Amino acid sequence: VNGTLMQYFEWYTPNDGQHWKRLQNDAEHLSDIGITAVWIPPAYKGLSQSDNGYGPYDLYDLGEFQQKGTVRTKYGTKSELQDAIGSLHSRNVQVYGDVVLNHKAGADATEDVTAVEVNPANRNQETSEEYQIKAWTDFRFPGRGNTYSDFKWHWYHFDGADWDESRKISRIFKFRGEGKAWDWEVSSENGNYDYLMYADVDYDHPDVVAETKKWGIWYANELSLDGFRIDAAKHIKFSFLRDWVQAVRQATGKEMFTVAEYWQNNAGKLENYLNKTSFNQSVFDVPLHFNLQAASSQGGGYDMRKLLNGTVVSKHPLKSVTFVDNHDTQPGQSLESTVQTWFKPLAYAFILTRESGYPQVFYGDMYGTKGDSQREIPALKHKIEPILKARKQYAYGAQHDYFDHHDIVGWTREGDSSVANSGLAALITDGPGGAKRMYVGRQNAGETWHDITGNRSEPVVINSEGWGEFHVNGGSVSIYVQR
Ligand SMILES: [Ca+2]
Ligand SMILES: [Ca+2]
Ligand SMILES: [Ca+2]
Ligand SMILES: [Ca+2]
Ligand code: NA
Repeated sequence: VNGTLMQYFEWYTPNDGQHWKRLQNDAEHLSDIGITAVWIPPAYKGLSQSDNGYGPYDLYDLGEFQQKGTVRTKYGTKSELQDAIGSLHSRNVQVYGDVVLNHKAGADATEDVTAVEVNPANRNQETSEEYQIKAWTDFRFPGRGNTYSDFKWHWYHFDGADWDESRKISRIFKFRGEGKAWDWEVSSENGNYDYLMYADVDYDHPDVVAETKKWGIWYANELSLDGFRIDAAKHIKFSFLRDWVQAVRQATGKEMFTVAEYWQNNAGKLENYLNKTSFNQSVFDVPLHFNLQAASSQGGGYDMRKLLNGTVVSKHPLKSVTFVDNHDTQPGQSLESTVQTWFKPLAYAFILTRESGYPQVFYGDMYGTKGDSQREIPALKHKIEPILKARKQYAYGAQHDYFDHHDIVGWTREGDSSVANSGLAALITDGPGGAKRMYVGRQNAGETWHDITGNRSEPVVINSEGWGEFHVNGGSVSIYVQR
């Protein structure tokens, strides 16, 4: 069967402590619509109860120790999460855990440290003389004590920070110490983009490397994870991420599928990451997200023949995870760049019914976003589900592309003899509607095909040669399959 990933959270999921129970209760539904793997949000204790998990405090607290005034994380307790994972697994759905390793937040106390300021546009340049600051670098885990791991963190396990408690000023501070320097290789944006926020972990320190590997193995075994999603990958030493993945694979004996979030709209820099990690993990196709967004915002003016230009999926199809929107690009967020609603079904048709890439459905698109703007994403589950059924049951076999018009483009799938009644013909348009003659295979000659989306009510008959004339409404999508 075709695999399909689901990101199971949005930025505004409520802080009610019931997200793991929600996942548990949705397992049958997700397995029925064709989801084969779920990516869950960071499951460890953040700097406060309401943090989404991207300001992690203790990676070994999955919601069972009293720290930061709460036992549970925003999402629920550890046993609720283990029950949700058991429910997905008994329905043959895999679970990928979010991995947040670039920084630590919420230290228990400050320490005195010698530091220098660096230029924010070129972090290789020191712009001050050294002086003393008070940084939030002492991590002692008072509610956990030594359970699972007796490692304690100090200033010398980090490369820098962004706050001095002494003078109350925010700058990019590089710490002075034995062999201290920003890590390499990382993105060369801003000269060296090792530093992002909070306390930056030093992946040049050998005890840090060894402890983080040990934690990885622990995490995968404690939750029976099947894979990982790597946060902020362009800010972490590449050869460490390559080796960390390999050590978890070695120790568990599992495939451990892994996809890294390398956020940059540039195929060439994404290819460099693949090469530097030996092709041992996939990346999200950031350039394809931007092309889909562009088409959605030009009111019919985009040249649809160019949708695949500059994307990772056209170059390295087996190492790309395709997506429409996520918690970074939804309304009101940092990297806001939402695909407009009218084009969203066309974009899901594009990523779910084509043969290359591993596609991700976003929770925020299925169920709606609960942010406070006036342009939240509405619940589109009734428009997306017919497209998921087309992926599950009909998108198999040889593909033929028709990227030959500036508005109306399409593709077909001939079907596979081992998947009964498989085969489809898809058309999308960013402008007025119309028709296109396309080939679906001579083995489907004489059949009645119909639009599974319901956008068009008239069926189409495949001629004796295996060709059919398919239609599509203005600014819409049609997917024809065997009636
Ligand atoms: Ca370093
Ligand atoms: Ca870093
Ligand atoms: Ca157009
Ligand atoms: Ca057929
Ligand atoms: Na670092």
